[PDB]
Amino acid sequence: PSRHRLVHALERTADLLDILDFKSRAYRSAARSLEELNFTGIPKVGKGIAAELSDFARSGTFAPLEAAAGQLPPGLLDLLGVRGLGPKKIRSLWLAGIDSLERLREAAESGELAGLKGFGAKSAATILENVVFLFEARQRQSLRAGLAVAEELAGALTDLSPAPAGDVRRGLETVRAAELTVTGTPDDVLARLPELTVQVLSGDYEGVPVEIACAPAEARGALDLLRSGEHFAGQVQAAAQARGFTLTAGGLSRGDEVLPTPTEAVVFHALDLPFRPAEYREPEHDDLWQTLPDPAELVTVGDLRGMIHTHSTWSDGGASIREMAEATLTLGHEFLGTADHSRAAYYANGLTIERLREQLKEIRELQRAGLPIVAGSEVDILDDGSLDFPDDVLGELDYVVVSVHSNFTLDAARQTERLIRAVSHPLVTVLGHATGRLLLRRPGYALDLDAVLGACEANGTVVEINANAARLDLDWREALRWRERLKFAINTDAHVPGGLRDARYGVMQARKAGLTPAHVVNSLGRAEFLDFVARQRAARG
Ligand SMILES: [Hg+2]
Ligand SMILES: [Zn+2]
Ligand SMILES: [Zn+2]
Ligand SMILES: [Zn+2]
Ligand SMILES: [Zn+2]
Repeated sequence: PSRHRLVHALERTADLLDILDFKSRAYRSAARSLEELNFTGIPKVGKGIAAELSDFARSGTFAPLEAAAGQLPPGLLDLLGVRGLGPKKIRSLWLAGIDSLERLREAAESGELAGLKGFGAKSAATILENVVFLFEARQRQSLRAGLAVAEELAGALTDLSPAPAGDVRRGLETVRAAELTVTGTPDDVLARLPELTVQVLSGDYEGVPVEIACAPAEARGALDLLRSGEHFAGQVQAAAQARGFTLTAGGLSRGDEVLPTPTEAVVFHALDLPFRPAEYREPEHDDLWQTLPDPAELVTVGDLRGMIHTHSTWSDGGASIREMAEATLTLGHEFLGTADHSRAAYYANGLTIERLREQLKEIRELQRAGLPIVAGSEVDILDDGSLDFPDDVLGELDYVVVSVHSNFTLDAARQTERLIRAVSHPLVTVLGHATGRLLLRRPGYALDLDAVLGACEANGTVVEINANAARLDLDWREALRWRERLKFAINTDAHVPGGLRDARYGVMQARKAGLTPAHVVNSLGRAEFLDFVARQRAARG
């Protein structure tokens, strides 16, 4: 209600638009007018600002900020929660390739943060402190933070033969702790990591909970099975007892017998069991996993020739198209897929039709210069199911991604009809992050996924497995159920060059679903890709 509160929301919207001038200025000026006032009458508050305020008074929720929550990248929404980061700093972090809490934490660690204009050693440590607060708040950590921390601590435990364990090892979209496995004694570990406390050892590394379990070389194999873990651990112990063995972190035994257990494989042999890959040790796999491909057949980051659905400076990215293309090449991939937002995504600097035409001219130039690029767009799905760009405009593109970035509160039946309509379009090639979920922030919108996926199958539209650690959507559980009926795309949705290294998280999800390079369009070379979508479009109408 407070009028001073309205001024703040108006002032926070201009700051958000500043991050990525005809409404940033419009919102900033409307804030300065509401200042000196002891909405339809107020100065400088056009039809726009007036209407939303009344709704803010009513609803108790400022519309423009809700729109932005749905349009902005997950990592940016995070940085906006780091106490002490102003608009100008968040913008310079973005342009510097720092796009997430985890990546910010690493930048602080390495001196990279301090090396930026406006940051020094001191502010870089204050920011690291403030990021530690965000992490300790969360009950569970993102796969990115947990995996990064486990990888870093392994670095200090090199001669103890470190290995990721538990949740990070099998790619849980969300993670209880940075879990590591190690051979040696709690003193060996305590000598390289004095911080920890012996309970296994546990502790807290920069807000991220840590657990390190150790064992003698001869028990390591059993320790690795048990720390996989919880659901599977119970399974494998049940299996052991049912056969006269006792499985413990201390090793595999049989009455008097103590069988040497150096490797997981050895334990399976001893119980006369088929080896069960860590990728398949979730509950949902219990009755399915022997139907799925051998790990050596599953997709890998190296199988991703085409890196599609990426963002640039044209939209709400932090790098030019050239920097991104160069980046995908030095990471070992073949070509880059452009895909900036459209018109409707206002708070994400979406492209008007005219600006899109300008982007296409630039892409043609980069191609002349020998850069492997395919031009696309992430077209917003309007609330009725129609697309943000006209058909003739969509026709200029090499490929089209469709996505929801607005109206997350439509009823289930309206939302389902909306997405079925969009994935049924003749020109659509990929459905972006189907569910709109953001791990640790907001659940996805209410819809009937099976109906929507069915519509994808019927139109041969490929469904995206968004590799961004805050999305990991389509969920691997739904991909597992539909692996026979859909083609998938493992897309990073990179808003920054380093974002292309997220592919590794999408791949971990794809492998649990049992996907091979043949299930994933990204495995096609550039020319193979361009006629896949030509065939895809020919197969309809
Ligand atoms: Hg130990
Ligand atoms: Zn974006
Ligand atoms: Zn044509
Ligand atoms: Zn998107
Ligand atoms: Zn996107």
